[PDB]
Amino acid sequence: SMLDDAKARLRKYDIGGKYSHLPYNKYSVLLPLVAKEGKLHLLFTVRSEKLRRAPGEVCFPGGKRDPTDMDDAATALREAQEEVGLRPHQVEVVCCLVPCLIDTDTLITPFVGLIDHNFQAQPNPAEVKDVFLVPLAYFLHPQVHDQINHIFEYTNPEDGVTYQIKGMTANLAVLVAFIILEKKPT
Ligand SMILES: CC(C)(C)C1CCN(C(=O)c2ccccc2)CC1
Repeated sequence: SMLDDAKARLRKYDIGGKYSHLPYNKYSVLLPLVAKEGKLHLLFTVRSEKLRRAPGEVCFPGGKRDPTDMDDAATALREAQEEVGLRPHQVEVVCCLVPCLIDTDTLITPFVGLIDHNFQAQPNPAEVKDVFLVPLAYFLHPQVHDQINHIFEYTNPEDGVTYQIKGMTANLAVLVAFIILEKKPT
Protein backbone atom coordinates (compact mmCIF):
# COMPACT_ATOMS: atom_id res chain seq x y z
CA SER A 1 0.00 0.00 0.00
CA MET A 2 0.93 3.74 -0.30
CA LEU A 3 1.40 4.09 3.47
CA ASP A 4 3.30 0.84 4.01
CA ASP A 5 5.53 1.78 1.09
CA ALA A 6 6.24 5.24 2.64
CA LYS A 7 7.16 3.82 6.06
CA ALA A 8 9.39 1.13 4.50
CA ARG A 9 11.29 3.83 2.52
CA LEU A 10 11.63 6.14 5.57
CA ARG A 11 13.04 3.40 7.85
CA LYS A 12 16.10 3.04 5.58
CA TYR A 13 17.17 6.61 6.52
CA ASP A 14 16.50 6.38 10.30
CA ILE A 15 19.55 7.30 12.33
CA GLY A 16 17.74 6.55 15.64
CA GLY A 17 19.42 8.00 18.77
CA LYS A 18 23.01 8.07 17.41
CA TYR A 19 23.35 11.95 17.84
CA SER A 20 20.82 12.44 20.69
CA HIS A 21 23.11 12.63 23.81
CA LEU A 22 25.61 15.23 22.49
CA PRO A 23 25.80 18.42 24.65
CA TYR A 24 23.86 20.90 22.46
CA ASN A 25 20.95 23.30 22.98
CA LYS A 26 18.31 20.83 21.74
CA TYR A 27 15.16 21.39 19.55
CA SER A 28 12.91 18.89 17.73
CA VAL A 29 10.54 19.24 14.73
CA LEU A 30 7.72 16.98 13.52
CA LEU A 31 7.36 16.45 9.74
CA PRO A 32 3.63 15.44 9.60
CA LEU A 33 2.56 13.24 6.61
CA VAL A 34 -1.20 13.36 5.80
CA ALA A 35 -2.89 11.16 3.14
CA LYS A 36 -5.73 13.00 1.21
CA GLU A 37 -7.32 12.20 -2.18
CA GLY A 38 -4.98 9.34 -2.80
CA LYS A 39 -1.71 11.34 -2.32
CA LEU A 40 0.72 12.29 0.49
CA HIS A 41 0.93 15.85 1.85
CA LEU A 42 3.08 17.64 4.42
CA LEU A 43 1.51 19.82 7.14
CA PHE A 44 3.10 23.26 7.73
CA THR A 45 2.49 26.13 10.22
CA VAL A 46 2.79 29.88 9.89
CA ARG A 47 4.32 31.10 13.18
CA SER A 48 2.61 33.85 15.18
CA GLU A 49 4.22 37.31 14.69
CA LYS A 50 4.53 37.52 18.54
CA LEU A 51 7.13 34.73 18.94
CA ARG A 52 10.87 34.70 19.86
CA ARG A 53 12.29 32.48 17.07
CA ALA A 54 11.14 32.84 13.41
CA PRO A 55 8.06 35.19 13.74
CA GLY A 56 5.65 35.00 10.79
CA GLU A 57 7.72 32.29 9.00
CA VAL A 58 6.54 28.98 7.55
CA CYS A 59 7.90 26.12 9.75
CA PHE A 60 7.16 22.56 10.84
CA PRO A 61 5.60 22.09 14.32
CA GLY A 62 8.37 21.93 16.98
CA GLY A 63 10.33 23.63 19.72
CA LYS A 64 12.91 23.43 22.53
CA ARG A 65 13.35 20.31 24.60
CA ASP A 66 12.28 20.65 28.29
CA PRO A 67 12.98 18.54 31.35
CA THR A 68 9.67 16.66 31.14
CA ASP A 69 10.49 15.09 27.74
CA MET A 70 11.55 11.40 27.89
CA ASP A 71 13.47 11.81 24.60
CA ASP A 72 13.73 14.00 21.46
CA ALA A 73 10.60 12.46 19.83
CA ALA A 74 8.61 13.50 22.92
CA THR A 75 9.67 17.11 22.41
CA ALA A 76 8.29 17.08 18.82
CA LEU A 77 4.96 15.51 19.92
CA ARG A 78 4.45 17.87 22.92
CA GLU A 79 5.02 20.91 20.76
CA ALA A 80 2.74 19.63 17.92
CA GLN A 81 -0.07 19.14 20.52
CA GLU A 82 0.38 22.70 21.86
CA GLU A 83 0.47 24.30 18.37
CA VAL A 84 -2.21 22.42 16.36
CA GLY A 85 -3.99 20.01 18.77
CA LEU A 86 -2.43 16.79 17.53
CA ARG A 87 -2.92 14.10 20.19
CA PRO A 88 -0.62 11.06 20.77
CA HIS A 89 -3.00 8.43 19.47
CA GLN A 90 -3.23 10.48 16.19
CA VAL A 91 0.46 10.17 15.18
CA GLU A 92 2.88 7.30 14.53
CA VAL A 93 6.56 8.41 14.65
CA VAL A 94 8.31 6.38 11.92
CA CYS A 95 11.87 7.70 12.02
CA CYS A 96 14.47 10.21 12.97
CA LEU A 97 16.24 11.90 9.99
CA VAL A 98 19.66 13.56 9.95
CA PRO A 99 19.89 16.44 12.43
CA CYS A 100 20.47 20.08 11.49
CA LEU A 101 23.42 21.97 13.14
CA ILE A 102 23.01 25.74 13.63
CA ASP A 103 24.73 28.67 15.31
CA THR A 104 27.67 26.50 16.59
CA ASP A 105 25.77 25.42 19.75
CA THR A 106 22.32 24.11 18.61
CA LEU A 107 21.10 20.78 17.18
CA ILE A 108 17.59 20.36 15.63
CA THR A 109 16.35 16.74 15.36
CA PRO A 110 13.57 16.06 12.73
CA PHE A 111 11.06 13.20 13.17
CA VAL A 112 8.67 11.96 10.44
CA GLY A 113 5.13 11.15 11.66
CA LEU A 114 2.15 9.50 9.91
CA ILE A 115 -1.05 11.40 10.82
CA ASP A 116 -4.47 9.78 11.41
CA HIS A 117 -7.17 10.43 8.75
CA ASN A 118 -9.68 11.84 11.35
CA PHE A 119 -7.23 14.50 12.69
CA GLN A 120 -8.44 18.09 12.07
CA ALA A 121 -6.04 20.90 12.98
CA GLN A 122 -7.07 23.35 15.65
CA PRO A 123 -4.60 26.26 15.28
CA ASN A 124 -3.59 27.76 18.64
CA PRO A 125 -3.48 31.55 17.87
CA ALA A 126 -0.87 32.26 20.63
CA GLU A 127 1.61 30.15 18.58
CA VAL A 128 0.41 29.75 15.04
CA LYS A 129 -1.31 32.16 12.59
CA ASP A 130 -2.20 29.47 10.01
CA VAL A 131 -1.87 25.71 9.23
CA PHE A 132 -1.80 24.40 5.61
CA LEU A 133 -1.05 21.29 3.55
CA VAL A 134 1.26 20.93 0.52
CA PRO A 135 1.32 17.85 -1.70
CA LEU A 136 4.64 16.01 -1.23
CA ALA A 137 5.13 15.82 -5.04
CA TYR A 138 5.26 19.65 -5.24
CA PHE A 139 8.80 19.50 -3.80
CA LEU A 140 10.06 17.63 -6.90
CA HIS A 141 9.01 20.54 -9.21
CA PRO A 142 8.66 23.63 -6.99
CA GLN A 143 8.16 27.23 -8.15
CA VAL A 144 11.53 28.80 -7.26
CA HIS A 145 12.19 32.52 -6.59
CA ASP A 146 15.67 33.88 -5.89
CA GLN A 147 15.71 36.47 -3.03
CA ILE A 148 21.16 35.27 -3.38
CA ASN A 149 19.12 32.29 -1.98
CA HIS A 150 16.28 29.99 -3.16
CA ILE A 151 12.65 30.39 -1.91
CA PHE A 152 9.65 28.19 -2.89
CA GLU A 153 6.19 29.73 -3.59
CA TYR A 154 3.17 27.47 -3.15
CA THR A 155 -0.35 28.60 -4.10
CA ASN A 156 -3.28 26.69 -2.54
CA PRO A 157 -5.79 25.89 -5.40
CA GLU A 158 -8.70 25.92 -2.85
CA ASP A 159 -8.35 29.65 -2.19
CA GLY A 160 -5.48 31.22 -4.21
CA VAL A 161 -3.37 32.04 -1.14
CA THR A 162 0.41 31.98 -1.68
CA TYR A 163 2.91 30.84 0.97
CA GLN A 164 6.74 31.24 0.91
CA ILE A 165 8.75 28.22 2.16
CA LYS A 166 12.52 28.57 2.74
CA GLY A 167 15.63 27.61 4.74
CA MET A 168 15.77 24.41 6.86
CA THR A 169 12.01 23.91 6.32
CA ALA A 170 12.34 23.87 2.50
CA ASN A 171 15.40 21.66 2.72
CA LEU A 172 13.71 19.00 4.87
CA ALA A 173 10.60 18.97 2.65
CA VAL A 174 12.74 18.17 -0.44
CA LEU A 175 14.54 15.43 1.48
CA VAL A 176 11.30 13.66 2.51
CA ALA A 177 9.93 13.97 -1.07
CA PHE A 178 13.12 12.36 -2.50
CA ILE A 179 13.05 9.50 0.07
CA ILE A 180 9.39 8.59 -0.51
CA LEU A 181 8.80 9.39 -4.22
CA GLU A 182 12.06 8.55 -6.06
CA LYS A 183 12.09 5.63 -8.48
CA LYS A 184 8.36 4.71 -8.40
CA PRO A 185 6.34 2.97 -11.17
CA THR A 186 3.19 4.81 -12.42
C1 LIG B 1 10.81 25.50 14.64
C2 LIG B 1 11.92 25.61 15.70
C3 LIG B 1 11.37 26.39 16.90
C4 LIG B 1 12.26 24.19 16.17
C5 LIG B 1 13.17 26.33 15.10
C6 LIG B 1 14.40 26.29 16.01
C7 LIG B 1 15.61 26.94 15.37
N1 LIG B 1 15.31 28.32 14.99
C8 LIG B 1 15.98 29.42 15.38
O1 LIG B 1 15.62 30.54 15.04
C9 LIG B 1 17.17 29.29 16.29
C10 LIG B 1 18.41 29.74 15.87
C11 LIG B 1 19.51 29.66 16.71
C12 LIG B 1 19.36 29.17 17.99
C13 LIG B 1 18.12 28.76 18.43
C14 LIG B 1 17.02 28.83 17.59
C15 LIG B 1 14.14 28.44 14.11
C16 LIG B 1 12.92 27.79 14.72
